Amino acid sequence: EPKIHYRKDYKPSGFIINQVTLNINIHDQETIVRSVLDMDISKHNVGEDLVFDGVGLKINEISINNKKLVEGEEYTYDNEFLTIFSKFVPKSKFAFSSEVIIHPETNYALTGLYKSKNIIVSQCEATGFRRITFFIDRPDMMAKYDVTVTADKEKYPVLLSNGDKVNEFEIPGGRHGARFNDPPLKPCYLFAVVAGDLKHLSATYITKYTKKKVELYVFSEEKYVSKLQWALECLKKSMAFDEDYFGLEYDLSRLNLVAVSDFNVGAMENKGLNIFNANSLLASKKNSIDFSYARILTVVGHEYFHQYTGNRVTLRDWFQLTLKEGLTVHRENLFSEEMTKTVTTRLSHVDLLRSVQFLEDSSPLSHPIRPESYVSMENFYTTTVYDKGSEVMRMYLTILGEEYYKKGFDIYIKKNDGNTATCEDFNYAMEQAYKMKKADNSANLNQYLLWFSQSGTPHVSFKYNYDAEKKQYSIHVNQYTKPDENQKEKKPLFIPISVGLINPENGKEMISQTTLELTKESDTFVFNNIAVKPIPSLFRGFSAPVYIEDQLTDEERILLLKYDSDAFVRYNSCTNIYMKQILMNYNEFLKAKNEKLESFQLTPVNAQFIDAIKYLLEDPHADAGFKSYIVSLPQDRYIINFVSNLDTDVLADTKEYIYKQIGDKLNDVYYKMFKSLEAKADDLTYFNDESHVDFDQMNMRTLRNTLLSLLSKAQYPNILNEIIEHSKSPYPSNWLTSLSVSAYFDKYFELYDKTYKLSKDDELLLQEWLKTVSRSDRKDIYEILKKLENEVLKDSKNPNDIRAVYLPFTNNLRRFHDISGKGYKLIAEVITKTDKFNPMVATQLCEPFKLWNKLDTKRQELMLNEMNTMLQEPQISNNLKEYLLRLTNK
Ligand SMILES: O=C(CNc1cccc(F)c1)N[C@@H](C(=O)NO)c1ccc(Br)cc1
Ligand SMILES: [Mg+2]
Ligand SMILES: [Mg+2]
Ligand SMILES: [Zn+2]
Repeated sequence: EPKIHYRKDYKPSGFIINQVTLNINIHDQETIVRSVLDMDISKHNVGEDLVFDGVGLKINEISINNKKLVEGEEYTYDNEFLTIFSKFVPKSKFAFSSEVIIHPETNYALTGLYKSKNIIVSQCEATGFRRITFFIDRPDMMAKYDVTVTADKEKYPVLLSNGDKVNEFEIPGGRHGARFNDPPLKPCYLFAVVAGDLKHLSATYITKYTKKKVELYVFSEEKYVSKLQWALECLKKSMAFDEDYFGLEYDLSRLNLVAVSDFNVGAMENKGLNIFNANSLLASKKNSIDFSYARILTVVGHEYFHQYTGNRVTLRDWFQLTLKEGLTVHRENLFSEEMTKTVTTRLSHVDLLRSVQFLEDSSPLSHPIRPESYVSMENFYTTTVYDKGSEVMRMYLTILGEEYYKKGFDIYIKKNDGNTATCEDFNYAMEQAYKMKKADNSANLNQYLLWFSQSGTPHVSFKYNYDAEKKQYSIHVNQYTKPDENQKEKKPLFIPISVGLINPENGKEMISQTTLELTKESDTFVFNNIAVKPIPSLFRGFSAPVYIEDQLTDEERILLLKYDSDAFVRYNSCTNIYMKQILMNYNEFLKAKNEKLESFQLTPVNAQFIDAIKYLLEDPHADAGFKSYIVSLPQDRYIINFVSNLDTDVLADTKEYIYKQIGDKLNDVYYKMFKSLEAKADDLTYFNDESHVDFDQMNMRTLRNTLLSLLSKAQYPNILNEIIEHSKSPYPSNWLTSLSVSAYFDKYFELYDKTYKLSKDDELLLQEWLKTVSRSDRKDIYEILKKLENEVLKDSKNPNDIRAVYLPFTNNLRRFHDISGKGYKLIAEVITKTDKFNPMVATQLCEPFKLWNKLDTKRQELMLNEMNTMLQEPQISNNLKEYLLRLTNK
């Protein structure tokens, strides 16, 4: 009886918690938590027992109105629920109090109160607050918080919680306390406490409209405080963006960001006290790869934007998760697009969605962005809820345009500020803007709500007609979502299709900006006074989260790739050319294998496509990040959505052939660009200025490192010389790339030892080194992973360490999917081992298995055997069991 929670079952509690008064006393062997809950009986009360969530708590005593309750007669506790029998529950306002013991030192699951290195830190979302003290641990129980933290002063000089610090005091025996009062109501998942020997950088921010001074503090352990500078700049940028785009100011006197080494995810938006995985807050040019800079910008931005979308407007219940996470990812994405000013930012989010999230949505794990049920709330945090949620949130902007979107968002904030909300509240606010935009009080967005309830990726397909005599162009559009286990019957969605029409003679735009509103299963959109047969530029900006079936020829796609104005359609046209090639070569390789052919033919790569790649690479005005995408084949996890029973060896052979076909024609171009890009890509002018971040320059390094990888796999003449020189670059993105691309040479372990020595004295850099080794294209990768286990990883319980060692390796198409199943067995062993102390990270480590039923039948069987073996572990967590049961359709 695992307990399934159903969305439709939501009901308000029969109780109210008005005030929380906490005393958290941190000692060497245990932490004592005293809590007084000022409570009341709600209008929904029907005489029920008072049931608190409380997981793993050691009760010293519990009381109601300062009378101790007697265990067994007046309450029972089973280590997960505290039940006070209703006859002992007061009928009016009452105080519930308790003193419990918890043990952050041994809390390796990193939820509740835990110790990360020498920092005590909390993580309460989603169900962590009940691991600190008793509570009705659900986001609609809004309360005021008065929190006192005490600790050894020498070990823990910096004490932080939500709200204003109202008192600091000394305590006999070398201890000290601080009291924080946070009067605004909040759900308990936004509570946080931090204690440690933290060092900070700080700044003052003056808000745009009210001219309020906000103190900004960024904290880390002392060793890494020099890595906080970029994060502080990102925070300032985030504040300014919400002010400028949304007209939203921060409301509190202070905002703290804190980095900790042990963290299950990226960061957490606790009010006034955002807590980060160190890998998403700390960077320096000497000790971080380039990706750290966009990561810190987006994660700092993301947690900041939660202050409105999640904190001030919060959730009624956890099924609304996408209302704060999809919306905050959308706000994050707008922010990062404006901050980076590169088209690759949007392309990178599409690239993530169509690989990772599309795979999830065609898997047995498929769910709508608002699921109907759950067992483990932690399994709800998914790329579907986050990234498809973000695309659903972004479609409102595409449909409404900026002006009316901003009006609708402001309606949402004004109407729900300080309250809980549901997805309907957001859709209602957008609907008001829709009415305004359409000048039609009857217009509604009722159909739009299916984006919240309908799982699965829509497929959108096209047919075209041009009447030259009439100058009349027609686009016939069809939408189809495959039935799945959530809906037998799928319904047509409100799909906005941003379109242009390119004149194939001169590459020019043929019509103004147009967004087709597809609301039926099919429609025909006609355009008059189209002087010449156009090439349609469909779903510009990737305007809906769908499979696009453009039915264009490769000649048409090539022309869009060269000449269209829209970065996404160019990238997608290139993607589609590659996919046609991959599917064709895959089937030719497969047939040869199946028929045991002694000889056979392969269809070559389209020569005009290769010419078009060359043309774009040689265009000095073209974006270097975009160029890096066009020379890269689509992600394996994008491809697998298009192949049944995918044989990973055959796919590996297919990609190799296509990369070789192209490199045989373009390697001299790749080499020449690799060399000519050096000066601007590796410019050291601002290497010691942590405020100066140039996303274009970083994209040129991406392009250089992509080209170097291509040339190294090709064994381009004397490229090992370039690899060795590149290992001497000051930039870790370069010298770690030199390690990875040296895999094809006898110098690999020389560079392995060199880069280890460069990486070993920075915690986060070492983790980047581990990832690079893990992802190295090495025939001896299994022996290398054993070396990492024995010599570096050891028995670390740090999630960054475990993820770094194992997850990149699972993208090794040839070796992770070794037909013996040894790679599946390896990851399953790591999952089961990790599950003993950290169920959430154990489920993250399951991610390679998400495509299990898409592989060839033997690998299906191998993966299924490992997950059935994992499901049979007597000690399996609820999180892992529920995940594997759903993934294996059991
Ligand atoms: O750090 C991230 C990265 N996103 C993310 C992570 C895991 C799965 C997934 F689909 C997306 N997410 C934060 C967040 O939303 N911070 O605001 C978060 C996630 C889970 C919980 Br429990 C609390 C917080
Ligand atoms: Mg305990
Ligand atoms: Mg199923
Ligand atoms: Zn979030």
